[PDB]
Order: sequence, then C-alpha cells, then structure tokens
Amino acid sequence: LIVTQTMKGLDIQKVAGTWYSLAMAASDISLLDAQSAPLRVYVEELKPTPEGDLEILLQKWENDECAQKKIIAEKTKIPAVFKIDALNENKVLVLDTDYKKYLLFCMENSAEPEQSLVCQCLVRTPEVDDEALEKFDKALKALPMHIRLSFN
Amino acid sequence: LIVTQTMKGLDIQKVAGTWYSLAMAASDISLLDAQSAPLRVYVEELKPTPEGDLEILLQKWENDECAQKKIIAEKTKIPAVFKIDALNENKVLVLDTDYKKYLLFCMENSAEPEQSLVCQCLVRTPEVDDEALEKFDKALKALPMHIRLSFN
Repeated sequence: LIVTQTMKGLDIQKVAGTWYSLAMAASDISLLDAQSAPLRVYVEELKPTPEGDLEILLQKWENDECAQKKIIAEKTKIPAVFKIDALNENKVLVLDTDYKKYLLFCMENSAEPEQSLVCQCLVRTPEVDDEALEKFDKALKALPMHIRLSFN
Repeated sequence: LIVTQTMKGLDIQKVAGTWYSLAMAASDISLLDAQSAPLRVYVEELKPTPEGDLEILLQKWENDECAQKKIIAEKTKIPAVFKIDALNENKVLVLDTDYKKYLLFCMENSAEPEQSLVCQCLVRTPEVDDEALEKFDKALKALPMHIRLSFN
C-alpha cells in the first residue's frame, strides 16, 4: 500500500467502541480459507490508548470454540498506520472511516514475500444499510484480492 | 434459478474436452470454506455421452491428496439442466458458454432449505484474457453470492 491509500486526518480516539466485521477480502485465498486461517479474525472492539496506540479485541475460532485475543497495534510516524511488533511483524492500515457507521482497514504481512494483505469492512451496528459494503468495494478495486467474503 | 437464466440452444456435444476452473462463488460461505468443502471441486474434463448425458471428471482434495471423482449428470426435460441422481440430489445448470473459450455453470442443492448454489467459471486454456471472468461477474450479479474465489 501507499500513503495516498490510507486515511488522512484520522483521529484514533473516535474509533473507540464496538464494531462488527461485515465483510473480508484477501490477496491470497489461503489467508482466509478455513476458520483456522491466521488472518481470519473478527473485530469485536477497538480501544485506543491515551498514548495513541490501538488495542484490538478480536474473536477467532479455536478448538471448536470462539477464542478472544487482544493485540496491541502501536502508532508509527505515519498516521493511520499501526504496527503489531510481535515476532512476526504485521501492520494495521486504516483506509477510511466516518467514525459513526463504518471503518475499513487492512492487515499486511511485511515479512512474507509479495504483498500479503487482508482487509475488513467494519460497521457500528448491523443496520440494513449498504454504504459500508459499497465503500469497501470502492477501496478494494485498486487492490488485487483473490477471495471475498460477506457475512449475512 | 429460472429457465430464463440458463442457456438457450446449448449443444452438449461441443463442451467435450478439458477445462480449468478459474473462479468459483457460492451463496453460502461454508459451501467453499476449507478444501474439505463438499462443493469445492475443480473440473478437469467434461465428457458428453451419445445419450446426451454429461460425464464430469473432477479433482478434489482428499487426505493430503488430489482425488479424482467421476460423476454423471443426466439430461432432463429442460435443456442446459442436468441431474445428478445420487442419494443427495444435485442439479447442474449451464448458464452460458461459447464452447471454445469459456463455460459458466452452477451446482444446486435442491434438498437443502433455501437456494444453496455454487457456481464456477471454466476456461479452455489459462490464456491471459478476462472475458470469462467478466461474463462470470455479469451472470453472478443477479444472484446472492456470499463468497467469491479467483485462482491465480
């Protein structure tokens, strides 16, 4: 990705609260194949820290169960871009959000060979409005996604 | 599906030969989730019979292997629609084909509750032309697909 593809003027504090993963897409099918997929996670809550970092509560399938995992995405010099400084480095990129209805973001695996990207369309409530899905579609047209999922 | 959504004037004998599954889509994510998916099969060859029936050679993942399975789709009173008269009945619907480059078809699970549909975009050769993918997209717009896959 590029800086021109991330959001400008993002205020991390306003994304706080609950979210629902409405749709996902990835540049490689295996990234989201069967539940056990490492990047196939569902965002449940975003908790910005007073430090400007981003705490992410996620639910993932684990042994017939729905396991909760909390990861911390650290701010970087680039706004809208956060780093999960784990053994395996991943970046969280915020593409766009209106704070009150939707949020679009991607997770990238820099270590991997070519661009390994997985993006999600999040919404505040399961309301019957498709502006979020439309925006998601708009932002994904520029990227080479090989798999696309939509939750009911 | 409806009769107006299937192909008119299809000549089953002309689809004979090898094909490659280029893209798939389904009305329900679970239908194509992880390799083990029952409708996640790759068409390798179509063999029409002198009787007008359709023999389909498919490859599917099975125990770390790529298993070959041959199914027979029997003609019905409706052209372009074939029935796999197994314990679990499934129908094969041919949406459109130009015989020499692409073929679009769906497999439906009538027994299941709501419409359980899985469609595929097949091509004769892996040539660098996207008319097949475009047509596939065009035909899927009318259907409610929740997952979409594209092979490299």
